[PDB]
Amino acid sequence: STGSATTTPIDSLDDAYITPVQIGTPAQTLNLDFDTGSSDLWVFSSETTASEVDGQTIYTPSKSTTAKLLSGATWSISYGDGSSSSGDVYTDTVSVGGLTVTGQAVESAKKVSSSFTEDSTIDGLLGLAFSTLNTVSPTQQKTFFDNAKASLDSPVFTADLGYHAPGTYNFGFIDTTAYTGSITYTAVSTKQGFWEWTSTGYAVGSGTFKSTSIDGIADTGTTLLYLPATVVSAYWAQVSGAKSSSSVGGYVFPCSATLPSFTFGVGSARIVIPGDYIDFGPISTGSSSCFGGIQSSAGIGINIFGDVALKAAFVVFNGATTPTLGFASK
Repeated sequence: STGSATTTPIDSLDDAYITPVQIGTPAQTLNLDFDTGSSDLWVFSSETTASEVDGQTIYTPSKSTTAKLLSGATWSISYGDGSSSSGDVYTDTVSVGGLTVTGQAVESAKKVSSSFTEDSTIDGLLGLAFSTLNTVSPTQQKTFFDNAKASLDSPVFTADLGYHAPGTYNFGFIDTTAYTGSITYTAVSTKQGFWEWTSTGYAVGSGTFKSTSIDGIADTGTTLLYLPATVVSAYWAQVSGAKSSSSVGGYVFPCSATLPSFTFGVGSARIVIPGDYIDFGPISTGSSSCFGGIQSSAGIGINIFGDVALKAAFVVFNGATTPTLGFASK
């Protein structure tokens, strides 16, 4: 089997991407944030505290003839951005772009933190990291990809995120029309539960490539590119007036600037992020200070190849017995 679904930016900055997902019988369609940095499929629901729901579409398990309470199971998750959610668990039928999994754990939120309530466009998350990170207790549950893998034509999914435009998540096949050149594959460590890999270096604009190993994660659920402070300083030093602002929480730059591109290495290959992809607009409405799309990872503990990086590439998440990642230009 295969599946193919379009993913759409939630706003004009590409702060996140939502993908329609069918849950239950008859289908209830919710727009979920596909997140290769986590491993829970959770949804706003009929059980979510009413004051914490503000415009989202909810899953109502009592209206699904295939929903079954997973007795005794609870879940609770906290994300790197400080947000969180928790609740109980049903199993139900879940379909993405024509690919159907029966018995998928659908984690129903009883509580969500303020940032989720405040984002009316995201109805939940669909985790695509390794199932060892799934938070369901006392019986850990598998991701949608893990449940579907055996049935797929090939045990892979691909992320093709658009810049200020829709893109595609495919399951079970590699669309050879969606990229240019060849796909360069690189080794993955699953030791932390992430799609964790080592970039071979970077360049800023037209500058020379610096060969240096950068361990990080391919994370569709993170908006920006988070890299070591040395790398980030080298980037922003090429933008007149750019500075790190503690009060804003990262590098900002004059909105009048033309940003240089940023290149990252995948083995001997190179992925070029155009400068425009690094502009996240005014820090506040009307400001002439703009927020940068490349930021320091120094306070995280891990480097994150988030959407800013991934959207410049066609990315293969290869879930073979030994997982690997593939990157192609497009």
